[PDB]
Amino acid sequence: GRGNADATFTYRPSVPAHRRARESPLSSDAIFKQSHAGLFNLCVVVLIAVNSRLIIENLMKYGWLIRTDFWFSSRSLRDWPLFMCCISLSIFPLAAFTVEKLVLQKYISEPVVIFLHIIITMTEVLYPVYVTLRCDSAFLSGVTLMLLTCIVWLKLVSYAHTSYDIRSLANAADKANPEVSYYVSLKSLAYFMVAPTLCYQPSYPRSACIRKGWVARQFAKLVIFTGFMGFIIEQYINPIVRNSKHPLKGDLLYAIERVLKLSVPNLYVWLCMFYCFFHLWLNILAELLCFGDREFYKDWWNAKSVGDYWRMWNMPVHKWMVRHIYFPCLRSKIPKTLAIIIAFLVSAVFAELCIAVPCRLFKLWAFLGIMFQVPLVFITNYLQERFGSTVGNMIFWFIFCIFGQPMCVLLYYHDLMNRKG
Amino acid sequence: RGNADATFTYRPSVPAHRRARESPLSSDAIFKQSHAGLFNLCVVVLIAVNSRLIIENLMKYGWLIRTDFWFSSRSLRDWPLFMCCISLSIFPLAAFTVEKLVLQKYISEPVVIFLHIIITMTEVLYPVYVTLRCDSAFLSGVTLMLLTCIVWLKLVSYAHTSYDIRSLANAADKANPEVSYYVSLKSLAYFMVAPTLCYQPSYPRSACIRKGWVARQFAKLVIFTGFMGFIIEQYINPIVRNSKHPLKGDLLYAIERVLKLSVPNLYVWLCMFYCFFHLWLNILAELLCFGDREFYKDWWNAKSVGDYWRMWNMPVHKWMVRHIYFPCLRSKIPKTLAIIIAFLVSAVFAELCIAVPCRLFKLWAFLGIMFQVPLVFITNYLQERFGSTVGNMIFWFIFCIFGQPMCVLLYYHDLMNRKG
Ligand SMILES: CCCCCCCC/C=C\CCCCCCCC(=O)SCCNC(=O)CCNC(=O)[C@H](O)C(C)(C)COP(=O)(O)OP(=O)(O)OC[C@H]1O[C@@H](n2cnc3c(N)ncnc32)[C@H](O)[C@@H]1OP(=O)(O)O
Ligand SMILES: CCCCCCCC/C=C\CCCCCCCC(=O)OCC(COC(=O)CCCCCCC/C=C\CCCCCCCC)OC(=O)CCCCCCC/C=C\CCCCCCCC
Ligand SMILES: CC(C)(COP(=O)(O)OP(=O)(O)OC[C@H]1O[C@@H](n2cnc3c(N)ncnc32)[C@H](O)[C@@H]1OP(=O)(O)O)[C@@H](O)C(=O)NCCC(=O)NCCS
Ligand SMILES: CCCCCCCC/C=C\CCCCCCCC(=O)OC[C@H](CO)OC(=O)CCCCCCC/C=C\CCCCCCCC
Ligand SMILES: CCCCCCCC/C=C\CCCCCCCC(=O)OC[C@H](CO)OC(=O)CCCCCCC/C=C\CCCCCCCC
Ligand SMILES: CCCCCCCC/C=C\CCCCCCCC(=O)OC[C@H](CO)OC(=O)CCCCCCC/C=C\CCCCCCCC
Ligand SMILES: CCCCCCCC/C=C\CCCCCCCC(=O)OC[C@H](CO)OC(=O)CCCCCCC/C=C\CCCCCCCC
Ligand SMILES: CCCCCCCCCCCCCCCC(=O)OC[C@H](COP(=O)(O)O)OC(=O)CCCCCCCCCCCCCCC
Ligand SMILES: CCCCCCCCCCCCCCCC(=O)OC[C@H](COP(=O)(O)O)OC(=O)CCCCCCCCCCCCCCC
Ligand SMILES: CCCCCCCC/C=C\CCCCCCCC(=O)O
Ligand SMILES: CCCCCCCC/C=C\CCCCCCCC(=O)O
Ligand SMILES: CCCCCCCC/C=C\CCCCCCCC(=O)O
Ligand SMILES: CCCCCCCC/C=C\CCCCCCCC(=O)O
Ligand SMILES: CCCCCCCC/C=C\CCCCCCCC(=O)O
Ligand SMILES: CCCCCCCC/C=C\CCCCCCCC(=O)O
Ligand SMILES: CCCCCCCC/C=C\CCCCCCCC(=O)O
Ligand SMILES: CCCCCCCC/C=C\CCCCCCCC(=O)O
Ligand SMILES: CCCCCCCC/C=C\CCCCCCCC(=O)O
Repeated sequence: GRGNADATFTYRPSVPAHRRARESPLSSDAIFKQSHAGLFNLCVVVLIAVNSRLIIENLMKYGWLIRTDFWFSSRSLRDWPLFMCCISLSIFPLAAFTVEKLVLQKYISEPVVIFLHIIITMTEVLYPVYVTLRCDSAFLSGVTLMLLTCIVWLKLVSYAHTSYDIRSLANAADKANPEVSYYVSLKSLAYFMVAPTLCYQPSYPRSACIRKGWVARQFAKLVIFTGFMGFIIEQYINPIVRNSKHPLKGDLLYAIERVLKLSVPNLYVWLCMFYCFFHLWLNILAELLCFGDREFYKDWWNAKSVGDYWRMWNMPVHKWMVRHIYFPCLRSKIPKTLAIIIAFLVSAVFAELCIAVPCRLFKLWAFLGIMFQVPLVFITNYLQERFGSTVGNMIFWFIFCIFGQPMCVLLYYHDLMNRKG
Repeated sequence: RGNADATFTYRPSVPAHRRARESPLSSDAIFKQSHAGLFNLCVVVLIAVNSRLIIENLMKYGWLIRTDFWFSSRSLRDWPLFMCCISLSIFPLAAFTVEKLVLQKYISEPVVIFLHIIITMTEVLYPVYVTLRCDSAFLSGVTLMLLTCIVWLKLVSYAHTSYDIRSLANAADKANPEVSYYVSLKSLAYFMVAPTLCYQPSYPRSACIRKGWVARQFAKLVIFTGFMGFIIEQYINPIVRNSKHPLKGDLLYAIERVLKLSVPNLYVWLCMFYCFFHLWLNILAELLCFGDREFYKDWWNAKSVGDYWRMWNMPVHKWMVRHIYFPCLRSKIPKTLAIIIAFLVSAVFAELCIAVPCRLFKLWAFLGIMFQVPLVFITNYLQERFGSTVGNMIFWFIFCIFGQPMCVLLYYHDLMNRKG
């Protein structure tokens, strides 16, 4: 035919076929200086075949498990006592604003301000916890209420500390510009409480305008990916978790097989959760509010260790811990390792709150898992220095996406089922 | 930052937002740097999936390895076949006798083609009758039929190359070399055991024989052959035993069985290539001091099916180019019919190798080799349309996930259907 090789002018069989002594491939170091694209294309083809076999085997065993009443039903008893609390979480920054105005005119002293701030933040933590504990609602409503409570707590602590620092620099060094209009101050606080950031500033860099078609397109992608995530949770995660036993009570091999079976759709749900929250929703929120800065994350998938992942997975939380926990501890002559223990302790307490308060279980799995990250940072740093970056990134994937999250899902689900009966 | 080290402390009055930036996935300037974490994620998911398959098979079945699966009461199969493998040696000596009988001007030139036809058909038909008469295992008859194909390719190559040298020497009318009978017999004897299919009076030679190198390659050959036996016994056998015919049951069940079987089948095929085409041929070339050792190329980077067929097996490719392609081109046969002739020879010999030990007459392997001609024409077009990556992926999907497990299931269930 056409031919993608040497020309077709005939040489006779009396002409020899062997004239030079060569050497076979994979028997010399010259094979390493060549691109082997097919060896990764083979892995991609094997992955597609494996996932296709899993889909066909799950469909043959179970069938269509999708129901119209699984996610959103007519049980609206969960809605009204907690969503009202969601609106009732907006009275705590205004109270804080009143305290700040009380120190702006010379009416009260500084320790009274710190004591009042502790009262407002503590009441803000304790009241939704009591509301969620007294009622009986779904998991999702409680998770949403706890996440909003944690975000409002971080904003209040950041606003109070940054306002004290601005007041302390404006009173000590040089006194200028006294008594700025209450409406501009209320507008800045109200703008900060809805913006996609956790650090308070009086003003922020802005963008051009609102692109309505862009916001509509990102919203359409967000609803499609959320529906895809719900389908993967209902059709694939639910059979595996119903058909298991407790991992700490039973055979070891059976528990390892259940964790390895749960590892793949959990990883898919994790990537979809990151793309839905940290990319789509924050950009839609920034576009509506004309928020200029949009560095909400970095390339965390190229992490060379556990500490690399914790440095680049979440930009607002990392900037909040650097500004409000790490640097005040460093200024007070405390060592570095104590600062990493205090920061991970704050993270472990709030993660334990968000997971355990809807579940109504005092099992400290999530607390121990966040608190175990402190020796893991040093161990993966030593391993990455000794062995390289590829082996460090593989150790990070094995620890995070293969072992930890399915084990947490199985422990919390089975503890909840043992609580109910 | 990088490892563990602090930074001086700033203050919260300093703003943390001073520039208006965009997200990493909001721009097309994201592929400039290396995203090595995705490749590592694919490797980690593959290792986890393989470990789950090993643990699930071990929990379901247990240890299935037996001490008498391969070598147990083999004297009924070893005595007639291995003797027939020694009996194949008289077929070069006949052809050599015919060459000497035309070299001394005792018989004419049309008689030698007829005599070569009698020698080649007798050499093919005698092991077929010996394999079909006395009952034996599959692995003892596969070896005999593969030596029946290799000795037929060497005899056809020797006859054609000898005729071409004689036809060249006839038109010159001068003969200064005078090769003795011992030297010609030594050349033919060296050709029959060398790792090549193309006849030459002499070849480039190697320096010497390295004993430690031969011992190391032989040790690797024993370890990898044992690994192949363990994969076939422990994993391929329970999948193949608990299944049905692919055109008898439900379609979803058949697709699930082929996709289940396709993962250890790939390991057996790559291990088979590494054991034969790399280890054994180099050991044979080292013991025989054979210089040329390019027995293959990098076929795993092929962008189409025709690319794979061009670089999977160097002796068979040189034999098809020298003995089937260029004589067809010299005789004004069209270029699209020589491909059909070459694939026809390969399909007949492949169908013979799978069907004579199995004792079945079903053309699964024959039609599979003969379907590669429209596959070559389609994949060249898809390669030109969509690129080398898509072409290589189509090659991997067609060969490793669909063709070979379906062929294994069809031949097994047809064999079990015959035996009852
Ligand atoms: C719609 C799809 C649906 C799904 C799919 C359904 C069907 C699936 C079916 C099945 C899947 C599985 C398939 C098998 C898997 C296992 C394989 C094994 O390893 S098992 C061992 C058994 N195999 C054998 O017994 C064969 C042995 N035969 C050969 O290896 C030969 O080499 C053969 C017949 C393949 C001939 O091919 P050449 O490439 O070696 O040689 P030439 O035909 O002479 O030339 C081809 C090309 O060579 C170049 N060429 C031409 N002249 C050249 C020259 N002088 N020098 C170099 N190259 C030259 C040109 O590119 C030419 O192109 P131009 O085909 O005409 O388009
Ligand atoms: C809601 C409204 C909020 C607005 C608030 C106002 C301003 C915002 C303010 C400030 C900026 C915010 C940033 C600050 C903090 C936030 C980040 C945060 O806190 O969490 C984020 C995320 C994280 O979840 C994870 O699990 C990942 C954790 C990482 C892995 C950890 C585990 C592994 C560890 C160890 C391994 C174990 C090894 C041990 C030993 C081994 C042996 C050695 O959770 C979600 O929220 C995702 C939810 C899922 C997606 C739902 C849909 C998403 C779309 C929309 C929702 C709204 C749509 C409205 C549409 C209306 C019309 C329809
Ligand atoms: C706590 C968190 C900030 C991680 O950071 P951390 O290591 O604990 O503490 P810091 O942010 O103060 O320091 C991070 C690193 O940056 C380094 N660093 C120091 N100064 C820095 C600076 N100016 N900028 C950036 N990094 C800096 C630190 O040395 C540290 O490396 P180290 O850990 O070896 O000390 C945060 O990303 C986190 O872990 N959150 C968890 C939230 C969570 O678990 N929620 C539930 C999930 S389901
Ligand atoms: C990333 C790699 C995988 C991507 C490839 C996905 C395609 C592979 C193929 C095939 C499925 C083949 C079966 C076709 C469906 C009809 C079978 C039938 O006639 O039976 C009747 C029965 C009666 O009920 O069913 C139905 O009507 C059909 C309902 C089921 C459709 C589900 C399709 C969703 C597929 C993929 C989702 C993507 C996420 C992957 C998650 C993987 C987790 C393990
Ligand atoms: C650390 C990185 C590797 C990541 C792979 C995931 C490993 C998960 C599994 C298992 C460890 C199992 C060994 C613990 C033994 C104690 C359990 C017990 O008490 O009972 C023993 C039981 C008798 O009842 O069984 C046995 O005696 C031996 C069990 C053998 C199973 C080993 C298979 C899984 C481990 C590794 C596979 C790695 C190869 C993958 C290569 C793929 C390349 C693409
Ligand atoms: C005894 C007198 C008779 C006359 C002389 C006999 C010698 C004739 C032959 C041969 C030397 C071979 C030279 C030709 C090179 C081209 C080979 C070829 O073109 O054939 C390719 C083949 C079929 O197409 O491709 C395959 O896939 C084969 C897959 C087999 C993999 C099985 C793993 C074990 C590998 C090798 C056997 C172990 C060595 C023996 C050691 C044990 C000693 C008792
Ligand atoms: C002169 C000597 C010749 C040497 C020839 C052979 C050398 C290499 C050989 C063989 C295979 C051995 C590898 C396994 C190690 C022995 C296991 C053992 O100690 O004895 C079994 C014991 C009772 O005796 O207990 C058990 O059964 C539990 C252990 C089973 C472990 C299986 C590990 C499989 C590893 C990789 C397979 C990768 C393929 C995955 C494909 C999945 C597709 C479905
Ligand atoms: C009991 C928990 C309290 C939670 C927080 C309460 C509200 C905080 C509001 C702060 C407002 C400014 C106050 C005065 C600032 C000052 O004098 O000056 C600023 C100082 C540090 O002074 P320097 O900057 O001079 O070193 O800030 C701090 O000491 C803390 C800053 C805010 C971060 C609080 C984080 C809370 C969680 C702590 C770890 C976990 C709990 C540990 C105990 C069990
Ligand atoms: C149109 C249909 C053609 C046949 C199709 C089926 C072919 C099956 C495979 C066998 C033939 C392979 C090629 C052999 C010929 C060649 O290389 O070459 C055939 C040659 C080529 O001559 P040129 O080089 O001058 O073109 O034709 C000749 O007349 C020269 C004399 C050759 C004498 C020795 C031939 C080989 C002897 C042993 C095998 C005999 C035939 C067995 C047939 C079953
Ligand atoms: C079904 C009870 C809750 C199960 C645990 C859920 C834990 C939170 C994780 C993901 C839930 C949010 C993403 C999926 C929502 C899909 C909604 C929908 O498809 O309509
Ligand atoms: C409403 C009736 C059914 C209730 C049980 C629903 C299933 C609960 C089981 C598992 C939920 C898993 C939630 C998502 C896990 C991934 C989270 C992550 O990766 O961070
Ligand atoms: C023999 C050892 C048994 C170990 C039992 C406990 C295993 C670890 C359980 C949970 C680890 C933490 C889970 C992931 C981090 C916390 C939860 C989260 O934020 O998603
Ligand atoms: C009202 C209860 C109905 C039944 C339970 C439905 C809720 C599912 C609850 C817990 C499952 C998941 C908890 C563990 C989450 C860990 C997140 C992660 O994987 O990182
Ligand atoms: C069709 C395949 C071609 C032939 C390949 C098989 C060769 C068989 C020879 C030896 C296999 C021995 C199997 C050893 C199993 C593992 C033993 C062990 O683990 O102790
Ligand atoms: C029936 C006797 C006992 C069972 C013996 C084994 C049965 C399995 C049958 C066929 C599987 C052959 C596996 C290897 C074939 C080559 C794979 C390949 O070409 O890629
Ligand atoms: C010692 C050799 C072992 C070989 C094991 C092979 C397993 C598969 C069995 C039969 C497939 C035969 C394929 C024949 C290919 C072409 C033969 C040829 O033309 O030389
Ligand atoms: C899409 C369904 C198509 C069904 C087709 C059924 C026909 C099966 C024919 C060929 C299958 C594979 C045979 C080729 C592999 C050859 C192996 C070898 O040469 O040794
Ligand atoms: C008494 C002996 C009974 C039979 C022994 C075991 C036979 C296994 C043989 C045949 C099944 C097919 C083998 C592989 C052929 C297809 C090769 C391929 O597709 O590449």
